[PDB]
Amino acid sequence: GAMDPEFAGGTEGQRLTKVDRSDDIIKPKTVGKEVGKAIEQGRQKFEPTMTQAELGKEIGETAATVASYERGTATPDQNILSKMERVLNVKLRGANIGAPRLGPKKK
Repeated sequence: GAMDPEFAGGTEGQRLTKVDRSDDIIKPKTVGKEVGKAIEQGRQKFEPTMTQAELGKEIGETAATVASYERGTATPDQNILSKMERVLNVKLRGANIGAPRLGPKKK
């Protein structure tokens, strides 16, 4: 017997990469003592000094919220702390508390 198949050609491309989204760390724990202290001290490191009302305004919270946060307990909504410290490039986690630590750049 015999067989004579055909020939073909093609050129496909266009590849796209995607990043995963895993951020569901449900941990019922207060903001933290050092965290609260660093919150005030880190906000005062602004120009000239970021007050409670101002920080609250920008983060979408009230003045009492910020005042309660510096206390070291105000029910930490991950989304809140995220903006609080990122606006001034500091992190309240690790050993370099109150300093930029994997905040603006996680390198």
